[PDB]
Amino acid sequence: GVSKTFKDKCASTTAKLVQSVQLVNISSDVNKDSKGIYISSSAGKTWFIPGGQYYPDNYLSNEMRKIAMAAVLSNVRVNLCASEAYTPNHVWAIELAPHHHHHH
Amino acid sequence: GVSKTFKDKCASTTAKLVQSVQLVNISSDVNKDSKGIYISSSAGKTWFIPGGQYYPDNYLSNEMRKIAMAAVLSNVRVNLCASEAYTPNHVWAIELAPHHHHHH
Amino acid sequence: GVSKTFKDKCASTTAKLVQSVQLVNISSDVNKDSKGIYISSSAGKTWFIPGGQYYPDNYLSNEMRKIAMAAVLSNVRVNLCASEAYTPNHVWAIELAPHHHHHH
Amino acid sequence: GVSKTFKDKCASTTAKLVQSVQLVNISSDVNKDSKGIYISSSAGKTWFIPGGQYYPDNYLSNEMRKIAMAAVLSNVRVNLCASEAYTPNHVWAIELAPHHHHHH
Amino acid sequence: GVSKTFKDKCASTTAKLVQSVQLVNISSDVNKDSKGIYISSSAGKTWFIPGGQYYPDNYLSNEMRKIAMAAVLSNVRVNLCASEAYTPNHVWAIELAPHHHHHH
Ligand code: NA
Ligand code: NA
Ligand code: NA
Ligand code: NA
Ligand code: NA
Ligand code: NA
Ligand code: NA
Repeated sequence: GVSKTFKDKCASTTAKLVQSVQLVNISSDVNKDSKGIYISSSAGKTWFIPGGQYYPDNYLSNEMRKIAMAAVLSNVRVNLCASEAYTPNHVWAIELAPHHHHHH
Repeated sequence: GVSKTFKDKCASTTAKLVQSVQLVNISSDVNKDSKGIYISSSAGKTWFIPGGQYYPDNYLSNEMRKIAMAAVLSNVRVNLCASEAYTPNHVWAIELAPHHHHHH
Repeated sequence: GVSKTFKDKCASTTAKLVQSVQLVNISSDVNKDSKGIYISSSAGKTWFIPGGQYYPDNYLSNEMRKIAMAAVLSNVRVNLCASEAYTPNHVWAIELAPHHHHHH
Repeated sequence: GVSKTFKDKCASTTAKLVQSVQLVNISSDVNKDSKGIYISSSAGKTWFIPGGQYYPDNYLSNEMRKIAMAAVLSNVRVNLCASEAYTPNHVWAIELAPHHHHHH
Repeated sequence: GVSKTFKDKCASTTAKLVQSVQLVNISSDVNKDSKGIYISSSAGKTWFIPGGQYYPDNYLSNEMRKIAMAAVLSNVRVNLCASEAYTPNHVWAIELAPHHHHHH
């Protein structure tokens, strides 16, 4: 599910929260004017994951990519904080969100 | 389980030992004023994992993130050494702690 | 499957889209005259994955290698954007494309 | 099992060979006076894995940590070359040693 | 299996092709005079994987280590291009070679 901390951080930004997304594609592109990391949902929505050249965005963007990659490979849900101001929309946070059953 | 060495190292500091935590969320955030790595337990407690720009904190923080990520993805327990001087609490050490059966 | 965004990006380049490729070999070569990363399909086609020394090609090429590697290890499909202007053909984008069942 | 080359390399040093260790904990610690990577066996023995700032110890220590981490996550045996000049003992080599059956 | 391109590249060098090797040990060593990455087969043969300090050998040697590690951990075959001018033999290329059934 979604952590309260993740919801609170997305509420402090213009980016929109997207809950319980199943990612089915991750791509890396080095073509001259289309460079970057793209992810797509089961519903056919695409996002761009921005990179980072300087501390701390360098390690943080690398962790965003690791999470997106594991979600596609392991078929595990994520929550996103995404800016609609771009095409495709830009991921500014990602949360790995394995679905756990609570039987009580 | 928890290693004696992990308990001894947390006992050498003002940070508190937290044993047998199941992590269910890991997040990476590059939003302007919420940047960082966050983890949440099955109980709804959140910690922040500090980064490292300089040797040795750079590789050590990278190993803390790898441990936290594998714990969420594989549903494996961790032990934490966490400072309560922060909100959220800061992880200063993490131990991967797969539950092993001993039948004797 | 293939994302619309991946097809749109390949349509913006001289590179050709190859859909639903099963990779069965990945290699790393440090021989003087054959240096680089090679991938081969079940059909016996080979591509070269270019490296990157400078941001952003450094992280993007690293993610292309991670995707190709996971595809071979997990026997999971990819989509490629490949330039025929080279021997072997050069990968300029790769998309991890696990086959999902839709029963509706 | 243990490779001949691993035993020969440990025999070339003051460090002691430890065969068929099951690791059950790995930890990364960024506390002021306990910084480092620690690993613990099923028997309750602990070692320290030294870091490396400069080529080649930087990549070699990184591979030592990857091996120890995989061993704990996958419950796979290692062999160690450890210096007893330190408490805890310092790992100067580690070998991933998955147990294979030979029925002949 | 072995890709035609991998055989053709090894045939253009002094190094010898070794097909369908099962690796059962990978080691990382930081001892003064034994430093490096070693891999050993089920047959008891050992190779050394050379490191790389400068682009492109730095990323290519890192991918050779990733391939060898996955082969040991997942019990998956590799093909090697190895120089017999060294003892142990030096790997100049490695190909991940998961065994596929072809029922036709
Ligand atoms: Na918001
Ligand atoms: Na948009
Ligand atoms: Na303490
Ligand atoms: Na095209
Ligand atoms: Na071509
Ligand atoms: Na010795
Ligand atoms: Na040859």
